[PDB]
Amino acid sequence: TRSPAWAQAVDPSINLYRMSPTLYRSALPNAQSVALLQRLQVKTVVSFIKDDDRAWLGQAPVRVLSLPTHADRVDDAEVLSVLRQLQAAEREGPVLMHSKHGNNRTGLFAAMYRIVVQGWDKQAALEEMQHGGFGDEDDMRDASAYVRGADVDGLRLAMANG
Repeated sequence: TRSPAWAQAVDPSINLYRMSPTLYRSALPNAQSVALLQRLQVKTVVSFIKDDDRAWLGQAPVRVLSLPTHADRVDDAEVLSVLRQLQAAEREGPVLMHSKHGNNRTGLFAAMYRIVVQGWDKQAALEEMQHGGFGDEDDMRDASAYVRGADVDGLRLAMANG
């Protein structure tokens, strides 16, 4: 992230980056991350894996939105459902979305947010996904594969409908 438009680093230990005052991406957080998440005033923690975040969250007054998935199985239908739930969660306050390593599944949905919601073109979002410090491209084969060949116009159109 040297382009100021890319996600800014907050906590590289858990791969935590800021996309906006109301949206954060990261890897799997722990008990030590709770304090920081409350500074950022996170109200919703979206997870793309099965690990019950309520375990490390403790009695933190945040909503848990579990959306467990597999990057090699995601399609346009799942993406739209996630983007809608992310947007709705943003209206309630700042949101953290995460996975195991926060560069494949997270990198996929992050890039799609850039394209569908913020109106970035496909390659711009890709350049932030593969380069930006989230990981190396070997970790993102599934994510990279989907972003390419994804009908961005059909996604934006279907998004504008609902």
